[PDB]
Amino acid sequence: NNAMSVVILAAGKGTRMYSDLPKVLHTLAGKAMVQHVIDAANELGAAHVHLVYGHGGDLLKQALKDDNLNWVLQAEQLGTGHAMQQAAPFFADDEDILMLYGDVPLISVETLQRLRDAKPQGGIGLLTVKLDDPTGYGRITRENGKVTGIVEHKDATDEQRQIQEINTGILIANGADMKRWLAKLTNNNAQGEYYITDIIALAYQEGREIVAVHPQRLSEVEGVNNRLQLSRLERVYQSEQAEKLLLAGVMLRDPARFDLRGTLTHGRDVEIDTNVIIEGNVTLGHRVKIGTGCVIKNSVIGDDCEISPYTVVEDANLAAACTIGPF
Amino acid sequence: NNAMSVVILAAGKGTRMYSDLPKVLHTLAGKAMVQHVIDAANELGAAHVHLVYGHGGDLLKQALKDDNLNWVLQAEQLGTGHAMQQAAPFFADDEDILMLYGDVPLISVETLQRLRDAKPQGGIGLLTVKLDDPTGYGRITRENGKVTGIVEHKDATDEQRQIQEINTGILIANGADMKRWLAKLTNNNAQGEYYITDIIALAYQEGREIVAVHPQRLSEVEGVNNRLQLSRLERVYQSEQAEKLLLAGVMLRDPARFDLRGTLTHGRDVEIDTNVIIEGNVTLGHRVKIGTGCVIKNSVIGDDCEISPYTVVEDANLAAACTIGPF
Amino acid sequence: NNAMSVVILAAGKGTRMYSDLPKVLHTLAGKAMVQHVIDAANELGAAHVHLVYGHGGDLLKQALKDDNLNWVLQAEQLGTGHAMQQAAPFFADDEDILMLYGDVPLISVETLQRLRDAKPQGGIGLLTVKLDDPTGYGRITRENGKVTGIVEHKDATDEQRQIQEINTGILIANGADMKRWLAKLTNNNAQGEYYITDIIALAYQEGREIVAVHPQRLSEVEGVNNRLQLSRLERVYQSEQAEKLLLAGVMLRDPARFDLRGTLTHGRDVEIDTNVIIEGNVTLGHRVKIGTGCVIKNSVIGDDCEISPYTVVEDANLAAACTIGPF
Repeated sequence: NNAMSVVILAAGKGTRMYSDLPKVLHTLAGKAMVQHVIDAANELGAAHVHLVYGHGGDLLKQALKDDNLNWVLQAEQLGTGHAMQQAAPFFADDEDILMLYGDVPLISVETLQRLRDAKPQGGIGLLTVKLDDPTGYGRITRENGKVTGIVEHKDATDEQRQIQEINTGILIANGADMKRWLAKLTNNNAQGEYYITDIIALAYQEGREIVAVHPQRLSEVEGVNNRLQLSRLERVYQSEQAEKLLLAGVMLRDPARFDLRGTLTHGRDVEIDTNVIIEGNVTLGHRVKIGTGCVIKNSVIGDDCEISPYTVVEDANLAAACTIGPF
Repeated sequence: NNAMSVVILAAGKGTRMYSDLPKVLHTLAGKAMVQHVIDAANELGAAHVHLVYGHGGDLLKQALKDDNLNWVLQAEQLGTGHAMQQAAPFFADDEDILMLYGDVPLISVETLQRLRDAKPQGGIGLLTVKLDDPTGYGRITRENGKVTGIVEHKDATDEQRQIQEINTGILIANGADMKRWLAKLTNNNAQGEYYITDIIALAYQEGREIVAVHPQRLSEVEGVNNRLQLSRLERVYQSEQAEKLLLAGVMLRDPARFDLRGTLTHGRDVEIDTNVIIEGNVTLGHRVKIGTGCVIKNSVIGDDCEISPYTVVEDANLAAACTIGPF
Repeated sequence: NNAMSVVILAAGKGTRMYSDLPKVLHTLAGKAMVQHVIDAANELGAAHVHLVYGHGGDLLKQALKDDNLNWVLQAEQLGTGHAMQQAAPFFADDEDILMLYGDVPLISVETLQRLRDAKPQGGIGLLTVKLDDPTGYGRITRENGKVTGIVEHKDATDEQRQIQEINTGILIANGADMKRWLAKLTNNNAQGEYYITDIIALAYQEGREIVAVHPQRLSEVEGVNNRLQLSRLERVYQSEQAEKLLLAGVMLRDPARFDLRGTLTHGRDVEIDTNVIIEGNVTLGHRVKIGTGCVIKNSVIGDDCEISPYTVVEDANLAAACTIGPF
C-alpha cells in the first residue's frame, strides 16, 4: 500500500464537557481519546500525523509530548474545511491523506484499512453508516448507486432531508487532490464557513469516483461532545473487551462489571469475579483467580495465584501459587 | 398563583411489600416515598398537606414528626373516593386541592406546576399518560378532543376497553368544587365503592372543563405496590441523577454503578469511579477524585483531595489536597 | 406417575470453552452445569441417571463422585442419536426415559413435570419453543396441528427452512419404544450420523402421537457452548433469583448487582445493599442489614445484625443484634 499521512481534527472548544482539560485529552479506558486515534494512525503507518487544535495548545503539547506530531494551529473556529486548509500545506502530493477526529476514539484499524483499500485511484474513500434518524447528520447523495456528494442537514431540502446513509466525516484521498479541492471551498453557505463535505461534489464534478465503506460497529464512529456521551462509549468498549475475553477463554463472572484500562495478557482458565478493574499492563498466569472487587495495576501475577476480594495489587510481580489476602 | 393545599393518599395496606414497615415509609434513594411526595408538595407551596392513612398511624406519625401534616384517618379500606371524602371537610373553598399518592415518589415539581397552570377556572387539571396496554389502568373518555370522564377497566366496555390514554390519578381542582362532587359519589359500582374517577364526569355534566396534562417522564407517575417495583423506580432515579451529573460536568466512570442517596454539591472536574455511594449531604471540591467503591456520607471533601478505593468517609470535613488511603 | 429414568447427554468436546475443565463441570451460580441438571433429574424422581460422556471421564467421575450415576462412555463423537444408543441397553421397558443435556443448566423441574404430563400413552412428550430465527435450529413439522417430525436445518428445504417452532432437544418416551426407534436410525444423512430427531417421524409413522410442550422461560432451554453464553445465562439466573427475593420481601438495593451462588434462607425485612455475594448455605435473620460489597459464605446471621460494607463473613454463626465492622 501507498505512503500515507493522517490529519487528526481536535479543533473544537469542548464547551459541553464543562472542564479545564481539553476535551480530546479526556480518557476512555485510561487513555486520552486523541491518543486512541493517534495509536490507530500509527498502527496504520501514517508517515506523519498532523494534529489540528483550537485552544489548549500547551496542555495538549504537554500531554502528547511522547508522540511525534506536527502541530497545526487553527486560529479561529471556522469549521473542519477551514481546519483542513491549515494542514493542507503539509500534505505530500505522493501520499494519501486520511482524516480522523480526536473525539471519535473507537475507530478501528481494521475498518480504516478497508477504507484505504476501497479508495479508487484518483478518488476518495468515504466511511458511512446507515442511521434511521439522519436528523442533524449530513446526508449522502447518490445517483444510480454512486456517491455524488454530501448535503449538510441545514442545507438539505425536505425531500433529501430523509436520506438514511450518514457521513461519518472520515475519509481518505490523495494529497495533491485534497490540496486542489480544499482551495476551491467557499463560504456562501448556511453559515459562512467552508464545508469539508463539499470536496465530495467537487471530486464528483471532476469526474472522479468516490467509494463509500461501512464500519464493523456503529460505536467506531460515535463522536463525543459531552461526558454522558463519553461514558456511553466507555461502556460499549468495556462490553466489547469483556466479550472478547470470555470468547477467548477467560471467565468473567459478570462482563457488565469488569473494566480493562490497559493491556491484559492471560493464560488458561483464569477466573475474574465481579467488579474487578485492570489497569496499565497486567499479566495473569494460568488458573489465576481474581476475587471480587480487586484492582490489579501494572503487575504480573503467577500461575495458580489466588487474590482475595478487594485487594489492590500494584507494581507487583507475584510468585506462582500465591495466596493473597485473608479471603 | 392561587393558594393551594395538597392531599397525599397513603391509605393502602401494602400487603405485597411483606413488611412490618408501612409501605410509604420504604425508602427511595434514602428518603421515604411519602417524604419525597411531601417535599414536592411543600416546594409547590401547599398551604396544608393532608395525609390520609389506613393503618400504621403511630409508625407514620413517629417517622414524619418533623413535618406539619394534618393527619386524616380512613377507618376502612373503601377506596380513593372514600379516602378523599375523609379529607374534604378540611379543604378551603378558596384554595385548589391537588391530590397525590404516597407511593408515586418520583412525581416532579415541574410537572405539578404545569398541571396547576392548565387547570381551567372552575374546572379540573388532569395528569395523564399515553400507555399502549391500558389493561388494568382507567381509560380517559373524550368527545371531540375534550375530556369527558374516566372509565375504570372493570367498568369499561370491550369497545372503550382499548383507549390508550391513561389516568395517572393525579389531579387538581377548587376545594368548594371538590367538596360538591365528592358528596355526589355512589357505590352502585363494580365494587360497591366510591370512584374518585367519577368526579371527572360529574364536572363535565356541570358543564365545566377538564384539561389533561402529561409528565416529562413516565417514571414520574409510576406507583409502587411491591419491592420489585420500588427497585425498578430506584434504578430509574439513579440513572436520571447520574445523567444530570455527567451532563453537568462530573465524570462518573459508570453511571450504572453510582448511587446518590442525598444531596451532592460539587466543583469542577470531579471524578467518581465505579460503585461509589453518596449519602446525606456531601460536598466534593474541585478536582476531587473518588476511587472505586467508596462510600461518602455527610462529609465535605476539599479541593484536589484523592480518596483511595473502598474508603468509607463519614461525618468528615477533609482538608484540601488530601491523600486518603494506601491506594 | 410412572417410574422414569433420565439420560444426561454430556458427550461434546467443549472446544469453544478453551479450557482444561470439562465444559459441563463449568459452574453456573457456584454449581457445575451438569450438577444443576442432575439435581433437577433427582427432584423429578429419576430411578436412574445415565450420564453420557465423551472425554474427561476421570475429571467427571472425580467431580460427580457424590452422585449415583450410571456412566456411559461414547467412544467417538457420532452425535446425540449415537449417544442415546450407548445408553439404550440400560433403559427399562417399564419406565419412561427423559433426555436432557448437561449444558442446558436452567431447565426447570416444573417444566419437566408438564412435559411428563403431556406424554401420550405409547407416545412422546416433546419440549419446543417459538423462536423467530430458526436459522441453525431444527424445525418442527406439523400436519393439521399434530407433530410429524423434526427436520435438521441442513436437511430442511427452503420452504420448510422458515418454520418458527424449534426443537429444544428435550423429550420423554417409554423405554421399550425408545429402544425400538433407536435401533432404526441411519447414517444416509447430511453428515453420516444418526439423527435422534428422527425418532419423531419413526414414531409418527408407527401411528403414535407426539405432543409438544413449551417452557415457562426461554432461558430454561438455552444451551452453553462457550463462556460468553455461560455468562449470559448466569446473569439471567441471577436476575430471576433477585426478582423472586424482592417479590418475597427482601430489599435488594440493586438486583442487577446481587449474586446468589447457593441457598438463601431469610426472615422479614432483610436489606441487602449493592454488590453483595451470597455463597453456599446462608441464613439471614429478621431485619438483618447487609452493607454494600459484603461476601456472606456458609454463615448464619442473627436477627437484627448489621454487617458493615465490604465485610467477608465466612463459616460463621453470628449472634443476634450484632454490629459487624467500623461501618
